[PDB]
Amino acid sequence: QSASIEAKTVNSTKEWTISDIEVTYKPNAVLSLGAVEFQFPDGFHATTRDSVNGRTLKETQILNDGKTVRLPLTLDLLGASEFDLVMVRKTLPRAGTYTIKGDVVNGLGIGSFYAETQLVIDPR
Repeated sequence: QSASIEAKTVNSTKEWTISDIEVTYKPNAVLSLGAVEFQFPDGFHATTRDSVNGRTLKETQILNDGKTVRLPLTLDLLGASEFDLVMVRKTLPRAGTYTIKGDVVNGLGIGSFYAETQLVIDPR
């Protein structure tokens, strides 16, 4: 029923060290219209070097000072049961817990779709 999302810092876990961040959102339902959206709080920044499903992000999909990634459901995305976002060699922000969100926006407007998860950065 429920859309899920999951985040990990892959190379490391500590404030101010460098790591890839993998975030995977699955809508657990069929998609046709709208756009997939990841929402980050401050401390994270997407760029056109990051990727979703093997494609580097474009400037038009990055908003909100890098904190929001919005992907219109083009043919390449419609195939997919999941949306694997990768943030490449990011400096991790200060220790704490951080809520990272996924959803489908500009859809039919009828559906679960929201999802969210906590990513924890550890003390230095």
